Amino acid sequence: HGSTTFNIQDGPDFQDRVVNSETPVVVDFHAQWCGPCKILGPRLEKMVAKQHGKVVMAKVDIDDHTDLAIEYEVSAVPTVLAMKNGDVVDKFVGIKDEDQLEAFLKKLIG
Amino acid sequence: HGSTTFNIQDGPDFQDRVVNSETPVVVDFHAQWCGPCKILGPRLEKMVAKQHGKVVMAKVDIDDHTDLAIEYEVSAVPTVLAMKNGDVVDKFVGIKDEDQLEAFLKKLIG
Repeated sequence: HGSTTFNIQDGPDFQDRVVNSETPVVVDFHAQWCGPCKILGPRLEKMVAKQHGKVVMAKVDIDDHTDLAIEYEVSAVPTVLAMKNGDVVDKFVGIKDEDQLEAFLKKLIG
Repeated sequence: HGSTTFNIQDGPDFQDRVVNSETPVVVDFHAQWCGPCKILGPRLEKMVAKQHGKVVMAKVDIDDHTDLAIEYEVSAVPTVLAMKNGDVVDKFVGIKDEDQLEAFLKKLIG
Protein backbone atom coordinates (compact mmCIF):
# COMPACT_ATOMS: atom_id res chain seq x y z
CA HIS A 1 0.00 0.00 0.00
CA GLY A 2 3.00 2.30 -0.55
CA SER A 3 1.88 3.99 -3.78
CA THR A 4 -0.29 7.15 -3.83
CA THR A 5 -1.53 5.93 -7.25
CA PHE A 6 -3.10 2.50 -7.67
CA ASN A 7 -5.54 0.33 -9.61
CA ILE A 8 -8.61 -0.63 -7.53
CA GLN A 9 -8.70 -4.46 -7.39
CA ASP A 10 -12.27 -5.09 -6.14
CA GLY A 11 -15.14 -3.88 -3.90
CA PRO A 12 -13.20 -4.34 -0.66
CA ASP A 13 -10.26 -2.52 -2.04
CA PHE A 14 -12.44 0.40 -2.96
CA GLN A 15 -13.99 0.51 0.46
CA ASP A 16 -10.58 0.46 2.22
CA ARG A 17 -8.48 2.64 -0.10
CA VAL A 18 -11.16 5.16 -1.09
CA VAL A 19 -14.22 5.28 1.21
CA ASN A 20 -12.07 4.74 4.32
CA SER A 21 -9.15 6.92 3.08
CA GLU A 22 -7.67 9.33 5.59
CA THR A 23 -6.47 11.61 2.76
CA PRO A 24 -8.46 13.18 -0.05
CA VAL A 25 -8.82 10.86 -3.05
CA VAL A 26 -9.29 11.38 -6.78
CA VAL A 27 -11.17 8.44 -8.42
CA ASP A 28 -10.47 7.94 -12.12
CA PHE A 29 -13.13 5.82 -13.86
CA HIS A 30 -11.62 4.77 -17.17
CA ALA A 31 -11.48 1.90 -19.74
CA GLN A 32 -9.05 0.75 -22.46
CA TRP A 33 -11.59 1.78 -25.18
CA CYS A 34 -11.65 5.43 -23.92
CA GLY A 35 -9.07 7.45 -25.86
CA PRO A 36 -9.22 10.58 -23.64
CA CYS A 37 -8.60 8.32 -20.66
CA LYS A 38 -5.21 7.38 -22.15
CA ILE A 39 -4.04 11.00 -21.93
CA LEU A 40 -5.82 12.04 -18.75
CA GLY A 41 -4.86 9.04 -16.60
CA PRO A 42 -1.08 9.37 -16.81
CA ARG A 43 -1.30 13.17 -16.62
CA LEU A 44 -3.28 13.00 -13.40
CA GLU A 45 -1.15 10.15 -12.09
CA LYS A 46 2.01 12.20 -12.49
CA MET A 47 0.48 15.18 -10.67
CA VAL A 48 -0.86 13.10 -7.85
CA ALA A 49 2.49 11.34 -7.48
CA LYS A 50 4.17 14.70 -6.95
CA GLN A 51 1.97 15.41 -3.91
CA HIS A 52 3.68 12.58 -1.97
CA GLY A 53 0.62 11.43 -0.07
CA LYS A 54 -1.38 14.64 0.35
CA VAL A 55 -3.82 13.06 -2.10
CA VAL A 56 -4.24 9.59 -3.57
CA MET A 57 -5.50 8.41 -6.95
CA ALA A 58 -7.64 5.34 -7.19
CA LYS A 59 -8.06 4.04 -10.73
CA VAL A 60 -11.17 2.09 -11.56
CA ASP A 61 -11.41 0.19 -14.80
CA ILE A 62 -15.10 0.12 -15.50
CA ASP A 63 -14.84 -3.01 -17.59
CA ASP A 64 -13.32 -4.93 -14.70
CA HIS A 65 -15.42 -3.21 -12.07
CA THR A 66 -18.68 -2.35 -13.68
CA ASP A 67 -20.40 -2.49 -10.27
CA LEU A 68 -18.41 0.48 -9.03
CA ALA A 69 -19.36 2.41 -12.20
CA ILE A 70 -23.04 1.72 -11.55
CA GLU A 71 -22.74 2.61 -7.89
CA TYR A 72 -21.18 6.01 -8.57
CA GLU A 73 -23.55 6.77 -11.51
CA VAL A 74 -20.87 7.03 -14.12
CA SER A 75 -22.42 7.95 -17.50
CA ALA A 76 -19.25 8.42 -19.61
CA VAL A 77 -15.49 8.11 -19.26
CA PRO A 78 -13.25 9.54 -18.17
CA THR A 79 -15.07 10.57 -14.98
CA VAL A 80 -12.98 11.81 -12.06
CA LEU A 81 -14.53 12.16 -8.59
CA ALA A 82 -12.89 13.95 -5.70
CA MET A 83 -13.70 12.21 -2.42
CA LYS A 84 -13.13 13.03 1.24
CA ASN A 85 -14.30 11.21 4.39
CA GLY A 86 -16.21 8.84 2.14
CA ASP A 87 -18.28 11.48 0.37
CA VAL A 88 -18.12 12.71 -3.19
CA VAL A 89 -17.04 16.41 -3.01
CA ASP A 90 -16.30 17.34 -6.64
CA LYS A 91 -16.39 15.85 -10.12
CA PHE A 92 -15.30 16.41 -13.71
CA VAL A 93 -15.81 14.51 -16.91
CA GLY A 94 -13.49 14.49 -19.93
CA ILE A 95 -9.90 15.60 -20.54
CA LYS A 96 -8.36 18.48 -18.48
CA ASP A 97 -4.90 20.12 -19.01
CA GLU A 98 -2.15 20.46 -16.39
CA ASP A 99 -3.23 23.90 -15.30
CA GLN A 100 -6.82 22.69 -14.74
CA LEU A 101 -5.75 19.59 -12.88
CA GLU A 102 -3.41 21.57 -10.68
CA ALA A 103 -6.31 23.87 -9.72
CA PHE A 104 -8.56 20.84 -9.07
CA LEU A 105 -6.01 19.27 -6.77
CA LYS A 106 -5.21 22.46 -4.82
CA LYS A 107 -8.91 22.98 -4.23
CA LEU A 108 -9.22 19.48 -2.90
CA ILE A 109 -6.05 19.44 -0.83
CA GLY A 110 -6.22 22.99 0.48
CA HIS B 1 -29.80 -19.07 -33.60
CA GLY B 2 -33.41 -18.33 -34.68
CA SER B 3 -33.62 -14.81 -33.33
CA THR B 4 -32.85 -11.66 -35.34
CA THR B 5 -31.85 -9.93 -32.09
CA PHE B 6 -29.27 -11.34 -29.67
CA ASN B 7 -26.39 -10.73 -27.28
CA ILE B 8 -22.83 -11.20 -28.60
CA GLN B 9 -21.18 -13.60 -26.27
CA ASP B 10 -17.57 -13.60 -27.31
CA GLY B 11 -15.16 -13.00 -30.18
CA PRO B 12 -16.07 -16.02 -32.34
CA ASP B 13 -19.78 -15.21 -31.90
CA PHE B 14 -19.05 -11.75 -33.32
CA GLN B 15 -17.20 -13.28 -36.25
CA ASP B 16 -20.05 -15.73 -36.98
CA ARG B 17 -23.10 -13.50 -36.38
CA VAL B 18 -21.73 -10.11 -37.49
CA VAL B 19 -18.67 -10.33 -39.74
CA ASN B 20 -20.09 -13.43 -41.49
CA SER B 21 -23.74 -12.31 -41.52
CA GLU B 22 -25.57 -12.71 -44.78
CA THR B 23 -27.94 -9.83 -43.80
CA PRO B 24 -27.13 -6.28 -42.77
CA VAL B 25 -26.41 -5.98 -39.06
CA VAL B 26 -27.01 -3.20 -36.54
CA VAL B 27 -24.43 -3.50 -33.70
CA ASP B 28 -25.60 -1.83 -30.50
CA PHE B 29 -22.85 -0.99 -28.01
CA HIS B 30 -24.38 -0.43 -24.57
CA ALA B 31 -23.54 -0.63 -20.86
CA GLN B 32 -25.36 -1.40 -17.62
CA TRP B 33 -24.50 2.13 -16.33
CA CYS B 34 -25.92 3.92 -19.39
CA GLY B 35 -29.34 5.49 -18.87
CA PRO B 36 -29.95 6.53 -22.51
CA CYS B 37 -29.26 2.92 -23.62
CA LYS B 38 -32.34 1.85 -21.58
CA ILE B 39 -34.38 3.97 -24.02
CA LEU B 40 -32.58 3.30 -27.28
CA GLY B 41 -31.87 -0.42 -27.04
CA PRO B 42 -35.51 -1.54 -26.66
CA ARG B 43 -36.75 0.92 -29.22
CA LEU B 44 -34.30 -0.28 -31.82
CA GLU B 45 -34.67 -3.95 -30.92
CA LYS B 46 -38.39 -3.84 -31.50
CA MET B 47 -38.09 -2.13 -34.80
CA VAL B 48 -35.49 -4.68 -35.85
CA ALA B 49 -37.69 -7.64 -34.76
CA LYS B 50 -40.45 -6.30 -36.95
CA GLN B 51 -38.30 -6.77 -40.09
CA HIS B 52 -38.49 -10.61 -39.63
CA GLY B 53 -34.95 -11.19 -40.86
CA LYS B 54 -34.16 -8.32 -43.26
CA VAL B 55 -31.71 -7.01 -40.66
CA VAL B 56 -30.29 -8.37 -37.43
CA MET B 57 -29.26 -6.65 -34.21
CA ALA B 58 -26.10 -7.64 -32.35
CA LYS B 59 -26.10 -6.24 -28.82
CA VAL B 60 -22.65 -5.65 -27.37
CA ASP B 61 -22.19 -5.00 -23.64
CA ILE B 62 -19.11 -2.71 -23.94
CA ASP B 63 -17.81 -3.74 -20.55
CA ASP B 64 -17.78 -7.44 -21.62
CA HIS B 65 -16.23 -6.63 -25.06
CA THR B 66 -13.35 -4.26 -24.58
CA ASP B 67 -11.83 -5.75 -27.67
CA LEU B 68 -14.67 -4.88 -29.98
CA ALA B 69 -14.96 -1.35 -28.65
CA ILE B 70 -11.24 -0.99 -29.28
CA GLU B 71 -11.54 -2.38 -32.83
CA TYR B 72 -14.45 -0.16 -33.86
CA GLU B 73 -13.25 2.90 -31.90
CA VAL B 74 -16.32 3.06 -29.67
CA SER B 75 -15.64 5.62 -26.94
CA ALA B 76 -19.18 6.19 -25.64
CA VAL B 77 -22.51 4.55 -25.42
CA PRO B 78 -24.91 4.11 -26.85
CA THR B 79 -23.14 3.77 -30.18
CA VAL B 80 -24.76 1.90 -33.05
CA LEU B 81 -22.83 0.70 -36.13
CA ALA B 82 -24.53 -0.56 -39.28
CA MET B 83 -22.41 -3.27 -40.81
CA LYS B 84 -22.52 -5.17 -44.06
CA ASN B 85 -20.27 -7.99 -45.47
CA GLY B 86 -17.81 -7.27 -42.65
CA ASP B 87 -17.49 -3.38 -42.72
CA VAL B 88 -19.00 -0.25 -41.08
CA VAL B 89 -21.43 1.52 -43.49
CA ASP B 90 -23.23 3.89 -41.08
CA LYS B 91 -22.98 4.99 -37.44
CA PHE B 92 -24.83 7.08 -34.82
CA VAL B 93 -24.24 7.90 -31.18
CA GLY B 94 -26.88 8.57 -28.55
CA ILE B 95 -30.65 8.10 -28.69
CA LYS B 96 -32.72 8.41 -31.78
CA ASP B 97 -36.50 8.63 -32.09
CA GLU B 98 -38.62 6.20 -34.08
CA ASP B 99 -38.67 8.26 -37.30
CA GLN B 100 -34.88 8.55 -37.15
CA LEU B 101 -34.42 4.83 -36.58
CA GLU B 102 -36.81 4.09 -39.39
CA ALA B 103 -34.73 6.17 -41.78
CA PHE B 104 -31.51 4.55 -40.54
CA LEU B 105 -32.93 1.07 -41.16
CA LYS B 106 -34.35 1.96 -44.53
CA LYS B 107 -31.00 3.34 -45.58
CA LEU B 108 -29.32 0.11 -44.51
CA ILE B 109 -31.90 -2.39 -45.84
CA GLY B 110 -32.94 -0.44 -48.93
